[PDB]
Amino acid sequence: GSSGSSGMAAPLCVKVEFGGGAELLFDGVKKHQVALPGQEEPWDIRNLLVWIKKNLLKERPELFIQGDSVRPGILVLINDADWELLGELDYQLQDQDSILFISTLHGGSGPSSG
Repeated sequence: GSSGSSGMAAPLCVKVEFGGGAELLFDGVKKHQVALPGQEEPWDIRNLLVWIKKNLLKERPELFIQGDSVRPGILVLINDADWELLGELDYQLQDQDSILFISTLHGGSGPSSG
């Protein structure tokens, strides 16, 4: 089947930034340039995870995120706006969109010595 259809969306780019501690899980960097591929369907947070969990995320996911969704501690923010109000997984990233990922769970702190 040649010359079937034509119209493959183009690759979108998004600026991902992680607070303190999480950045380490990603080449230890404050800002990370992401470039998602192009397809018939727009890159939605749901999928985005799979990428940021593999492509970006260099360390074990179970540590940063668990599953297609962000851990119960990792708070994300799309364009300075809780992804909750927009769309935890319903949102569909288009382009020039900046995604923030902060970690407020891994805070090993208890019995002090010094």
